Amino acid sequence: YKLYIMTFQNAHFGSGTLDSSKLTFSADRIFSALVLESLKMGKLDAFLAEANQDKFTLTDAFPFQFGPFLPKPIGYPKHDQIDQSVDVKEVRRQAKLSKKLQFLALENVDDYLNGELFENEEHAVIDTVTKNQPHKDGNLYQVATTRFSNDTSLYVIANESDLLNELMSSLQYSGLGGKRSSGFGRFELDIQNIPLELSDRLTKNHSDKVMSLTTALPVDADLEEAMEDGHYLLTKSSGFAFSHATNENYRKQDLYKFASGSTFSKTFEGQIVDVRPLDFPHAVLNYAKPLFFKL
RNA sequence: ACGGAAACUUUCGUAACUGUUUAAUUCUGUUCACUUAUUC
Ligand SMILES: Nc1ncnc2c1ncn2[C@@H]1O[C@H](COP(=O)(O)OP(=O)(O)OP(=O)(O)O)[C@@H](O)[C@H]1O
Repeated sequence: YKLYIMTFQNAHFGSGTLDSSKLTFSADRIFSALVLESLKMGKLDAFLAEANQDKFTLTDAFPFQFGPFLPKPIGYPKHDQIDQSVDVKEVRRQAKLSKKLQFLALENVDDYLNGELFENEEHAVIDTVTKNQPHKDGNLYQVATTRFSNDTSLYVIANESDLLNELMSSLQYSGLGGKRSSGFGRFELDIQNIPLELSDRLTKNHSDKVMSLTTALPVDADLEEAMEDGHYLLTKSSGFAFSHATNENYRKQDLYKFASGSTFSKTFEGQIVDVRPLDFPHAVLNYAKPLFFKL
C-alpha cells in the first residue's frame, strides 16, 4: 500500500460547534466524503463492499512539514521512566509543555522515551472573519479559517488499488469540512513512488506494548481485557445526517470514541456499528479502523 | 451518506463654507551730426 500527500490552506475544520474550529480533523471525516460521492458518480453498490475488506484501512490527520509527524504517546513517560524531580521549580516549567504538545517529529520517536522535552513547532495561526445577512436584520454569525503557511501538509495513508485512485482524485475539486459552500476543503493530490522507509511498523497481529491510533472504537465483545491496563481519551463528535427523503433532519447518536496515540496491550478487532435514529432509506455506518505501531 | 446543510458587513453621503501673488517703483546719469571752403 502507498500513501497520498495533500495540503490545505485558507480552509475550515470545525470541532463540536460550527463557530469553533481546530487545526487537525478526525478520521471519520474522510470516510464520510467518499461515500457521498459514490452515489453521485454511480458506484454505491461497489464502495460499500470494499471498505469492509479488513486489509483496507484509513488514517487520521498527520501534519507534514519536511517530514512526517507522529502523535505523542499517552501516559509516557511514567513515574519511574522520567527523571526524579529534584528541583520542583525546574521540572514544572518544562513538564507543562509536554501536556500541550500536538505532534512529534519523525526523528524524535526513539529519543522521546529516554528523556526529551522541547516546544513543538507552531504550524499556523488561528484566523477568523465575520459576515452577516442584509435584507433580514437579525443574523450575525462568526466563522474561523485555517490558513496554513510555512509549507504545511496533511498526508494520508490508505490502500492503493485500481479504484481508489479514481475516487479521491475528484475530491480536491470539492470540499472537506467547514463552509463547503464557499470553498473550504480543497487540496492538491500528490502521488510519489517509494514510501517512507521509517514509518513501516504498522501491523495487525501481535500486541507487545503497541499503540493504536486513528481514534478507533474497540469491539463490543472483547473489552474487559483490552481496556484493562491501558489508557484512552474520550472526545466529542456528532451532527445531523445526510438524506434526501426525510424532511426533519434527525440528530444522530453520539459516538464518544478514543483519541489518537492511545496505548493499549491487546489486539483489537474493529467492527462496524450501526447508528440509526428513527428511519432513513440509506444506512449510516462508522469506520475508523485501528492501526497498531511497534514503537 | 461530513459540526456539516441554509448567509453581500450591506443601504446611507461633493474633504466643504469665506479669500486681488501683492504693497513700495521716471530704461536713464554725461552728449553741437562735424574740422577745412571767394557760383565765378
Ligand atoms: N492555593 C492553592 N493550594 C493548593 N494548590 C494550588 C493552589 N493554587 C493553585 N494550586 C495548584 O496549581 C495548579 C495550577 O498551576 P498553574 O497552571 O498556575 O502553574 P503555572 O503558573 O502555569 O506554572 P508555570 O509558571 O511554570 O507555567 C492547579 O492544579 C492547582 O492544583
